[PDB]
Amino acid sequence: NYQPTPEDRFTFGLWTVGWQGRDPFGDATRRALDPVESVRRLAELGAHGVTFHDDDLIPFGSSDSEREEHVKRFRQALDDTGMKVPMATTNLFTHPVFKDGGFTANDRDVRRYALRKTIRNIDLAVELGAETYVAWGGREGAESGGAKDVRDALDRMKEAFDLLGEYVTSQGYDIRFAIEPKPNEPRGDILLPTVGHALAFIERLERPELYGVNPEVGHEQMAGLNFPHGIAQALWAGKLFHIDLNGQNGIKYDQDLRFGAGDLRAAFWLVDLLESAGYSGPRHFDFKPPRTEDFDGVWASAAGCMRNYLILKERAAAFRADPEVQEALRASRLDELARPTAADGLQALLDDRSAFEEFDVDAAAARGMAFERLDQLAMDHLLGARG
Amino acid sequence: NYQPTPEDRFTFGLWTVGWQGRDPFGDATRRALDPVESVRRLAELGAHGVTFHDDDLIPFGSSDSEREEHVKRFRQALDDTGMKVPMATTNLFTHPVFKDGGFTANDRDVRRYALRKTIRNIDLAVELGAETYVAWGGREGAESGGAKDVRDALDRMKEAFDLLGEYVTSQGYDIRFAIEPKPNEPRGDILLPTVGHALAFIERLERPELYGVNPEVGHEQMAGLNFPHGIAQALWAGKLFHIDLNGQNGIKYDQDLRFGAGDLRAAFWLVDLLESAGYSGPRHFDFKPPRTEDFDGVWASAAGCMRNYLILKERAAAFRADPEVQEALRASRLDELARPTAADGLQALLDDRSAFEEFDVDAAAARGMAFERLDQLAMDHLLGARG
Amino acid sequence: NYQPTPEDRFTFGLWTVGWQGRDPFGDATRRALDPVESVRRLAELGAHGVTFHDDDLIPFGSSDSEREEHVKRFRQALDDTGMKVPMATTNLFTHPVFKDGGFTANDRDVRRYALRKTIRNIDLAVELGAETYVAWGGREGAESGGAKDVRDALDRMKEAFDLLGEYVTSQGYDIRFAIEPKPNEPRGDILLPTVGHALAFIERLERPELYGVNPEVGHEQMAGLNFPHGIAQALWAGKLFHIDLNGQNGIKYDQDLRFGAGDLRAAFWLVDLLESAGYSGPRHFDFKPPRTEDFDGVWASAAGCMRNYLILKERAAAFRADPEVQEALRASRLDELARPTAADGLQALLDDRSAFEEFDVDAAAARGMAFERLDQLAMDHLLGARG
Amino acid sequence: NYQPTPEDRFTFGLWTVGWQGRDPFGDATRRALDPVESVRRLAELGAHGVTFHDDDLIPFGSSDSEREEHVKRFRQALDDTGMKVPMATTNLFTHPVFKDGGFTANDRDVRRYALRKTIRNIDLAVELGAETYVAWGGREGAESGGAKDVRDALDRMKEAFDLLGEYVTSQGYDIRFAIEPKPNEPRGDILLPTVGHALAFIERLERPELYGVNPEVGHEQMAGLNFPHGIAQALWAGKLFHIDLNGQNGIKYDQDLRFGAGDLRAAFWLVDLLESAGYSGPRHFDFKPPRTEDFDGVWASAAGCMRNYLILKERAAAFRADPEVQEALRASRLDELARPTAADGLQALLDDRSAFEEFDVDAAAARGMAFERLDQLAMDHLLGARG
Ligand SMILES: [Mg+2]
Ligand SMILES: [Mg+2]
Ligand SMILES: [Mg+2]
Ligand SMILES: [Mg+2]
Ligand SMILES: [Mn+2]
Ligand SMILES: [Mn+2]
Ligand SMILES: [Mn+2]
Ligand SMILES: [Mn+2]
Repeated sequence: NYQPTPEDRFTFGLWTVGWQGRDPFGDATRRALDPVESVRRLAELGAHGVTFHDDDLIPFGSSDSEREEHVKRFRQALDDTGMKVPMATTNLFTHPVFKDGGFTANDRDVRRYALRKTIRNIDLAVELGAETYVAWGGREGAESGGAKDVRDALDRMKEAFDLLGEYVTSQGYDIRFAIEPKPNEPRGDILLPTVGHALAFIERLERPELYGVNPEVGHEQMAGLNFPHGIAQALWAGKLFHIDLNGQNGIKYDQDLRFGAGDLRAAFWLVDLLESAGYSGPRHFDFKPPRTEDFDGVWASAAGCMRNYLILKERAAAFRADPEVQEALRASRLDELARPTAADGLQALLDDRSAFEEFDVDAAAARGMAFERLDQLAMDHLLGARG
Repeated sequence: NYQPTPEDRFTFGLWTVGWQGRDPFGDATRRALDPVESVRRLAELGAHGVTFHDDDLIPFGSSDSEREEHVKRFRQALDDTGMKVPMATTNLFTHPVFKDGGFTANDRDVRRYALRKTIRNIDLAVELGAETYVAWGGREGAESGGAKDVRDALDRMKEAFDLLGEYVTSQGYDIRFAIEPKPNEPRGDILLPTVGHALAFIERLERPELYGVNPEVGHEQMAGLNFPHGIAQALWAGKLFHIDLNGQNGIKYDQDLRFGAGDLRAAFWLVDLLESAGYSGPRHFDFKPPRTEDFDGVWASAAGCMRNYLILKERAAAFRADPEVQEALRASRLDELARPTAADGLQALLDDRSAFEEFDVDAAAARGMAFERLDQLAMDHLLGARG
Repeated sequence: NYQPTPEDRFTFGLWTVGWQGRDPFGDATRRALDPVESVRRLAELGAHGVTFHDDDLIPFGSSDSEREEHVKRFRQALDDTGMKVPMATTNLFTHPVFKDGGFTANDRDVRRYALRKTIRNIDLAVELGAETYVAWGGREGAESGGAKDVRDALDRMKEAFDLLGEYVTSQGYDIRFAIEPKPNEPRGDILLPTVGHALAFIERLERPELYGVNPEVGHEQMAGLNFPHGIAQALWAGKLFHIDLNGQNGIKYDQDLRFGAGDLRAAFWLVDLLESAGYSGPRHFDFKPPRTEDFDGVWASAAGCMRNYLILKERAAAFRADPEVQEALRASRLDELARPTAADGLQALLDDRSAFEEFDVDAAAARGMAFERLDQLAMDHLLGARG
Repeated sequence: NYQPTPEDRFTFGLWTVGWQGRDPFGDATRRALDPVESVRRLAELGAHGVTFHDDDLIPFGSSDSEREEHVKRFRQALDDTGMKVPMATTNLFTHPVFKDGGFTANDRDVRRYALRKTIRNIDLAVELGAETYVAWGGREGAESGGAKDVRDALDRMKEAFDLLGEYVTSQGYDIRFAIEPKPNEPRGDILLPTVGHALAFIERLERPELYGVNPEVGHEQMAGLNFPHGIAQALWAGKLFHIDLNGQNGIKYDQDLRFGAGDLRAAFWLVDLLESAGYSGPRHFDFKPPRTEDFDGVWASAAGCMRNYLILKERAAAFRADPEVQEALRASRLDELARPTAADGLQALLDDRSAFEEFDVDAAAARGMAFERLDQLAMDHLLGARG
């Protein structure tokens, strides 16, 4: 009873199911997929849409005439299936010209080329109906301390994004930008390494309302961070424009496992948050079917992403609806956390002797928080052991 | 030739050299230090000032009459030595009443008490001449996913800091706030876990100009992050109000080793940045002399903090002054990174055929970055092997 | 369901439910428990038995007559409840004399005292019926590289365990030793940091048959290692004498969460392994009820340890019993992994042209492993989504 | 100074300086190197010798006659330069047939092929003068818990190494095996993930004397472990047959930076240990010149490997030779750590009242270890600040 449909807003990158399995120590294990084949197979699995890098759809170096042909066959598969393109991005990391970055390469001419490559694909994305344009600065960074003056690099990064915002404003495009953070890999350290750093950077752009974040489960977990907490901060700031769902087993290389794999309880709390907060954007899977798998395994992995989301959504809803959980939340004073600390104001607080001079600190210290009972109720619901 | 003097602006917390050595598995190994003794011994070592938590100087629960006596002896040691108090902070983490937080405790009455405790110590800090008031939210967080609604918690955190800003504004105090991030410990996950998250949070406060960050070497390194990069972002934002220097060996418990220990090359690049950028604030050591040490070892550890900074400052200056390094920086195009990408503007960039239509991507891709020669010159300077 | 009974062999350390909640940054939040109370409360929850450090039972420094009194009360509570004592250990880490270690302290007189303290408690352990004596060398290690010659320290460690083995054999005691590894905390690096290092060390003892490992879920995960894989290697070597179950969220301080929390899927695969291998020793919980909790929360946390084991045991049994899973294990060739590679022998392999000269490597390379289907079946079973 | 010469025993893999720069997210940035060119360039830099995978030298799939041709050219370059081949290994990880492992692939026919591929290259290695044959099981492992029965996989791993040992003994080859551990990447978890796990596994082989370890700096650091401590345990066991030197910044993807980069103080203590223990095997660099570099940068990186070893060797020798350091080692009682704990024997220890009944634990507890003074002396020596 966990069948996905387009209403679930599940999306997949062309580069995900299309990943050929080349890793840093190994050759490809699967043939390349025709973008049109991926569109059709994903439609049959119940996906709502696809996403792409420019270079996933149009082979690097194509003439404008070849470019038009690739875009035409792709659009003809979209129209035939009803599939949507909610997000696009630029590949500024594969070609050797980007070995030191795109927007923050030390060479000025490479930075200008990176901007021209990006702008060209923004035109295409808006044409196909994308609402979000993602930037993953995978090559913006350094292996060594002297190679990059980070204040100058952030000036250049701000310059690039300001120019992109000027471009979409002057064209009158309805599209927003989302920065995808990652702490490391393929560079030793990547600029804007977490959701927090990206959120802070946006506030210094000329038009901050145009920019948000596209956090990825695995990337925050590569810094050991709590992904639901980071998503909560992004929602609190009004900046969760898109999200990348997958799996990661802790601090190591970027695994991009299927969603649900990796940290299972973190996935449960993530789904609880997105659904409770009314997140209405795409549920996008930036994952890689392991290279052990043939093409049947590729489609099983993709179907598993969607299935695990739906199972967790049902368990999260049951948790929140259970009156015993409702009572546990009161016992742990989750409702008091929603109450203003001092809506009576500063003067009243300073005059309030029960807040300090007469506060029974030891009685307050003796109150248990009852967090373990609440968390075991959450366990039981996740495991389907309520009964 | 590495003797510290007050001009080096080295400061120490009372809780650092005063750490008695109680750890999660062990009893104290050293007697408590009288604050007056620490002031005098640190003055003799060449320190510029001390910092304190309220509860380091005034034992928790003291009457206002006892409070005045503790403050009076302390001020009499400050006046006798010329020692400064550039920073103070509140202890909102030791007493059991704070077991679920201060500003974001689920219980509303604890949040009101935490604010009253903080405001009382702001008065004292301004009286003693502190320029910066630090907040380390060590207990703001959770071990389990249901225990804390993080959007509500951030509402409460914003409320607390807004009220503190209203208080200092209405009193006309010349003091600024600095948030000290930490990703975890003693809570399973701490709110505002990195420099980035804290920078982003500040931008949503009512008076953001009043607030900056107090990053700590070890804390960013507990998330595997590059501390010089994070400091560079804070400087770029204009938000580096204070800094905590110490040592950490990677991702594990918060070690608070003496500065220079832990990640030595990261310390070299940190000093290079602070000195090149003209950071003029305190060089504050938030460290703990290991509990293996007696009191001689405590003062050797503190002296070592200051010594390692001065050695690294000399090596960093020699690196930047070396004409061979100056040439290597040009060879790696660090100067081009300082140049605007497109100060000719968007229209000109779009019309510039050399930036895309006629860009020789393969010639540009063949250019080496010469980063390894530069980094070995940096190695040689750090090791004093230039000759 | 999921009610624990004594046959389930669940055990708890006195120091687990007895943890008063003091951590590196905070005071105790709970009063101390009488060991007699812990025995009776744990019996009521359905535990099989209790374990202890010498210092958990007999306050450090007690006279021989005060000692006998505390032992008397404890034994009475055991006799009244039928509760077992399957394991005991020595506290060689809390008292300041052990600040540089016990068995490997640089000071020779401390090492001799450590051995005498341990031997005294071995006698007590055998009296109470313990079959395993655990050693956690929590202070054996260093913060700095010069402080410890690790070759000499391993000589001292081997000497200590060799002397202990000579003592138990000369007494005719039925008791085996188990080393509990941990990578760090409270020392910067701890000797024998993982299951593997401990297994290697045992092979150099004079009587290796007397020694095995006591691995702990959270400790191996503090090095980012796969705990089921490590337990498999210990079982393969015949050295899994005992196990410590708890939860841990990745690489950070030692959290000691209740079992099932932390990494839930790793908990599932661990229980699958222990049950399918027929491990018949204690299921011991080395955990700390979070300091947010009162005593009701302490007992809810302990009961949750046992509940989560029983739920996971049911799910793993259902996984293995599922004919569809048995078919997927065959599709992924798990049964071929148990076939010897070359039971026909070295000469036959060298002459077998189908193993090289005529091996179709491209046809072999194209076979999918079908691991993703198998893993989604395991996911469905864990979540109770089969049926 | 710091000019390397052949007596320094520096060696390099063909695959190190030959790395073309392809990573999981990018194409090659450098052309392929002729192995004959690498031999001659490395000889000019002062290297002692080269190492190789079979597939580095002979393109995979080559006929027997094409094979002999490539070997011929290589041997000519060795004869012309005097360059040694102290070590060789098998590539069991690049070709897609090895996607589930070589020795522990689930498919039995792949395991047999893996053994034949290895045996063919052992013959070549012995011809060229290799004394050590290295095995890095980079594909032995799993991404998911059900995909591999680790007990059966360890049986298959033991079978393979037992067959290899039978082959070399039946041929009368003078060659020993060394296992290279790695915790993860490219598999989610790799079997025998650390030095300790590998040492334990060797003790269960039929001919343990034939097998040792080839530890790599970066791999142990990828588990957050102390690499000098691990090397000390391997030396203590008589199993350090070979070593891989490089640099790594903490827990993340396998960086393979040049030696000295990464964790500089750990590099210092490593060199101190190897030189003071008299390790006389190859100083092998398993590193990757960053893909930002052209071929000038490739040779600068390789030369930097050797330079940094020689600088650190000089500093550690000066540290150990310093009378003031010798006095500090005595103050910290390093000499007492080498004294047997109880050479008077078990009976004497039990009767010695000064070891327990009359031991002044409080006086012992008050002794400082003086570790911070000793470590600052080591810091001064590393930085060249003594004198
Ligand atoms: Mg992504
Ligand atoms: Mg601090
Ligand atoms: Mg334990
Ligand atoms: Mg290697
Ligand atoms: Mn990823
Ligand atoms: Mn700290
Ligand atoms: Mn633990
Ligand atoms: Mn490596």
